[PDB]
Amino acid sequence: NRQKTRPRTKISVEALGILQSFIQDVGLYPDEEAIQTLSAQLDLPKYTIIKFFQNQRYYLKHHGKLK
Repeated sequence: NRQKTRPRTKISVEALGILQSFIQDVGLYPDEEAIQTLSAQLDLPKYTIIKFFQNQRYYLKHHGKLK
């Protein structure tokens, strides 16, 4: 008797905030140790990190405008 909310999916809010900052600080080129640490810290799988950075890597390439 209640359907007005759905569980969070595709990286949590806390994970996105830290992940986004990682790119602004470090960049779009993580390492094996970076994923192992981030995956354990953010509590997210390994593939989730590769897809995240990999996807964003095209965002800057394709789209030619920031902000």
